[PDB]
Amino acid sequence: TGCVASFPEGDVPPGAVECLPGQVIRTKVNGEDVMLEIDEVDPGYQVCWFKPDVPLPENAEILWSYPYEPTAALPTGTTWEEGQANVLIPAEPTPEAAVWPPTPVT
Amino acid sequence: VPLPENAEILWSYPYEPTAALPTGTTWEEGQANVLIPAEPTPEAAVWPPTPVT
Repeated sequence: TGCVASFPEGDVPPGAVECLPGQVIRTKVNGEDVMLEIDEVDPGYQVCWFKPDVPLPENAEILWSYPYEPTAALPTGTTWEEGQANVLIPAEPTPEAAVWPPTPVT
Repeated sequence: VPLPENAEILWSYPYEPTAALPTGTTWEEGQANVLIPAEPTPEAAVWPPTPVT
């Protein structure tokens, strides 16, 4: 529920749950149950989970948000659109197949 | 809380979690019949004037 937002460093809004580097977050992203581990938040900035009860501060950027579904038993989670989050799949370049040298025969 | 079937919402509130001073409701014309008391002011009590010929 709520939203996760990036805002400049300093005083934390009362009610917001800080999400520091090393923080693990169980969520649902595009129907996929996932764990998000925070790694290398940028300097001069910090990230916090803002429940709907908590007002956001100024100069905040909502990285991702959740819908209002209080009656729902199985929540839907989020929907990271193209451009909202840059997910990188590892390239995994299959190197050249190791070939044994054939000896020549005249 | 999910509502049951065959339920009629008499009045509802908006979603305002960040709000400190809530707005409450807005009973539209036809949503609620409020009756003001009529308070019919009866006839002013007049004292009988006696006649004088």
